[PDB]
Amino acid sequence: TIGIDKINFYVPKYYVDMAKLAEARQVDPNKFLIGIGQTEMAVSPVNQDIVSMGANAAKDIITDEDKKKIGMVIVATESAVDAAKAAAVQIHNLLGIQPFARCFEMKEACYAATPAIQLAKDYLATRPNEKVLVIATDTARYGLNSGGEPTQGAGAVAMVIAHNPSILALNEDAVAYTEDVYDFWRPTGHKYPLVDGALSKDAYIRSFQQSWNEYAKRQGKSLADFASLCFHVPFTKMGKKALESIIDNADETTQERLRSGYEDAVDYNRYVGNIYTGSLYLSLISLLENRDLQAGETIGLFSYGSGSVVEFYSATLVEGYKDHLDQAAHKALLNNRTEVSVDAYETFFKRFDDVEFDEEQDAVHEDRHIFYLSNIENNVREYHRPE
Amino acid sequence: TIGIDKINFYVPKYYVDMAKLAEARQVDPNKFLIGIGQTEMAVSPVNQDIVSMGANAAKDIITDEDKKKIGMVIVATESAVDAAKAAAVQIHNLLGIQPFARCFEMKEACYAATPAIQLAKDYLATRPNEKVLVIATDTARYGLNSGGEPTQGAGAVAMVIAHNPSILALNEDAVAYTEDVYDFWRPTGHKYPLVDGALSKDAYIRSFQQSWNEYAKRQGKSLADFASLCFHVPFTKMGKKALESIIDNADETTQERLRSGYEDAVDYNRYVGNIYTGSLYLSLISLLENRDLQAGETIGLFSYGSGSVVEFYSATLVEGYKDHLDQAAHKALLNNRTEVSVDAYETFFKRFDDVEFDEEQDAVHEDRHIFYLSNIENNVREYHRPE
Ligand SMILES: CC(=O)CC(=O)SCCNC(=O)CCNC(=O)[C@H](O)C(C)(C)COP(=O)(O)OP(=O)(O)OC[C@H]1O[C@@H](n2cnc3c(N)ncnc32)[C@@H](O)[C@@H]1OP(=O)(O)O
Ligand SMILES: CC(=O)CC(=O)SCCNC(=O)CCNC(=O)[C@H](O)C(C)(C)COP(=O)(O)OP(=O)(O)OC[C@H]1O[C@@H](n2cnc3c(N)ncnc32)[C@@H](O)[C@@H]1OP(=O)(O)O
Repeated sequence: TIGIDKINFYVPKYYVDMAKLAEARQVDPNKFLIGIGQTEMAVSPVNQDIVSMGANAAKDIITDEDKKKIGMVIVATESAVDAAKAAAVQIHNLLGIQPFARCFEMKEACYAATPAIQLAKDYLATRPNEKVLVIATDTARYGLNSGGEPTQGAGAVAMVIAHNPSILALNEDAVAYTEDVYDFWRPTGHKYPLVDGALSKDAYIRSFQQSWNEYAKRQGKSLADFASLCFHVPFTKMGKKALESIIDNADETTQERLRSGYEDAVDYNRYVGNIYTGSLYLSLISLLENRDLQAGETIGLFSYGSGSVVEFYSATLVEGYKDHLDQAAHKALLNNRTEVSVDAYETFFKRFDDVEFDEEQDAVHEDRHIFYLSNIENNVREYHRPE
Repeated sequence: TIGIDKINFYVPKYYVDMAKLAEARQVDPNKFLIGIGQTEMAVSPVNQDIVSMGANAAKDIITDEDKKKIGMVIVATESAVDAAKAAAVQIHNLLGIQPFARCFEMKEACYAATPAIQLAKDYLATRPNEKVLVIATDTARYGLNSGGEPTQGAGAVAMVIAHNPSILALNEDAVAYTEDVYDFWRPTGHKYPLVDGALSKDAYIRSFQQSWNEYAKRQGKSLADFASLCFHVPFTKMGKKALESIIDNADETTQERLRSGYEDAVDYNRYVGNIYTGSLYLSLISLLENRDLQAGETIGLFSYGSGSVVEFYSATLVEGYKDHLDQAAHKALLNNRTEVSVDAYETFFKRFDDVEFDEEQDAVHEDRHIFYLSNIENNVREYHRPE
């Protein structure tokens, strides 16, 4: 088997309170907390871009041996800082991975970390001693006072894909569905997505149902065959609308289990917000750490990207996987953040658009142990390495 | 076996004469004709964007059956029109390929068409009835009077990867080499590449040597094993400088053959200019079509992207490949263009930058048999389809 061997995330060290953002925006707090299903929104300091967050997610799981064995670094992003130079190259450099490796970005809105991991697995079929690093890294920034704003977030997920993986085998059953639609897109020149709010909800649910139905059909499986489903999470309620749309005809045991998995799966996302390519895979971590699935059980995964493309595949838990997740570490990482007011979040938002550094506001002296964007000079990003 | 089953390229219907550009820039024509090695530069009308060019390279080579069999559509480009929505979705739609297909872009300067086809190969290992469509599509635009100007070009190359390929079997010997360098890049916000002209000649050549050296070591091979070599062509001279840096330690015979190969390999490129992701594969078409390689012989391929990643793999010519190329159509395509003056080319240049339509300047009436960009409305690009 080949699958997810190691996996970790990172989010920036600040968040804003969703109840507070709501007061600021003239809406009932419960519209965000219950209606949208989000409790705290990640806030980007200028000193984290996609590369640092990316390196940060990666640095704890890659050992000196991985550096030697990794044959591709693949970055999944719709928040690119270059039109030509792949983020994969800088991250590859920051992590000191061996030179004989393909580095590149993949792009298809929030979908791309899926083709990255699936194709890492196909890559490794005939290269058994090698490994692949796939990083999802993104900043969902819709604009201040926008329709999208409540669902904003930022972070990254790192997966090391390998033979005989310690966490999840990726099964050979992925099926993909593409349908050209204008739910969401960001033409060059645009800081913020164009978004058709209602259409995107429809597009998502259609994409899921087309993918699921076809998957069920090719594999002869049904919902009863899954311990849990895991969904791309633009906001926790979205995955729920989509699940409820296909589970009406499942029996009661299956509904109780899949609904409940779902709750476990969106536990982290609630405190972070949408992270585009990483959202699914963040929800995967949340699931694995908050639920107690047994080795041998099967997870159904739904990956969506605006525009649109969706995919459903399954993955099977490996024995002892619990030993390869860091629940306490991911809880420390969310709890240890610092709340900022709505005014402070807005300052941050405006600084981030223009990349206006301020070492005192980003409080960079705190970041001695992480990678961070320290400066731009002659149009080249400079990074601080972990001390 | 798995490799390139079908391949075709498209360039826009206008070129400018390189001797005439030289006079407008006040250098001796021969600095472009021999020094850089380029004779005609492609001129992009507004009506030809990366999606229409892409669809044009592909439309002549996919049958109704292909449409049912294609399981992924991958676009390699550093000239993307959207930060989120992949051009692959748009092309998938124009060409009416069946909906159960992964569509996504890959990005790494001029390199991305290589990982696109190599991962398509790996994708197909266990899927004997599927095909993959890979489209390289780019506009190399450095700016009026920039150092890069003479090496501008625009086009696309399209490749159907499949089992039992008609043309080339892709070997199991690729090795890539990543080195983080600032030779060429384009931060978001820049319409033109930031380039360090001299560094990039060095980084190119260094990348080729590293990759070539590692390949030889791993595969126990030398240049004498190769019927011909084929390189990423940013200008015909660059590939000749990279080649000459490694064949000095080779018997007169390997030297004569490889240098001659090179020359067939760059015939077409001479009349188009740089096409980033498509340059190596354009050059591949020109080699298969101008030279008389025998079934069974072996081509050694070098692929390069700024920033930088490079790669060396091999490919073997299939019995009957000649019955599967379109030499006359490709000669026709090049010969059927209309020369524009330098003023005209500059007008086309500024029009492209701003996407200013003009049906008469682009002579769209002429384009009844091809895809072209007819309009942008509510931020959505509209396409004319082949009548
Ligand atoms: C970007 C992507 O990643 C794209 C995708 O995945 S596609 C699917 C996801 N779409 C997106 O995230 C696109 C961007 N998002 C948006 O446009 C918006 O932020 C949004 C559509 C998610 C929110 O829209 P909105 O107009 O602020 O809220 P609205 O759609 O009115 O409803 C939100 C919820 O509030 C709830 N409700 C309203 N007031 C409430 C209150 N006071 N208490 C409790 N619930 C309340 C519900 O009415 C509603 O949920 P239901 O569907 O269960 O009725
Ligand atoms: C974008 C990418 O795809 C990046 C890469 O692949 S790395 C590959 C190279 N980089 C690029 O293609 C992009 C950048 N392009 C450029 O910077 C430039 O257009 C360029 C470096 C190609 C040429 O710039 P330039 O100032 O015209 O360079 P220049 O010094 O004139 O070199 C051109 C040649 O003119 C020749 N020479 C000068 N006058 C001549 C004349 N009258 N007759 C014949 N030869 C002449 C040669 O001297 C010189 O090359 P040699 O090394 O063969 O002598």
